[PDB]
Amino acid sequence: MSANRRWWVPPDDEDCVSEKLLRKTRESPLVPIGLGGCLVVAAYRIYRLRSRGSTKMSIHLIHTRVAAQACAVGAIMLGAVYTMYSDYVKRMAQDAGEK
Repeated sequence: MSANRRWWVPPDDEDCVSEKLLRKTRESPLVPIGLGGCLVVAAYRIYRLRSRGSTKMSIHLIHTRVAAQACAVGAIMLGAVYTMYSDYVKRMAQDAGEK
């Protein structure tokens, strides 16, 4: 015991897949996992958008807990989701609409 000790600083953009997401995955569909993350995300969304909580002591929105968590998590989750929801497309050559 000295002072936390241990540290790390990856070059990649705050990591991405790696063995982490490698084991994280599984097989289950996104319909479920997604839906859930939708209720959570959306929830957190409507929350931030709306003015609820009843605290009156946070006119910064940065040094929080559930907010910061929703920010980070939300970022990850969302990011992933988006990538998926969008990836849903065939795979490439998205030339929709006719001019």
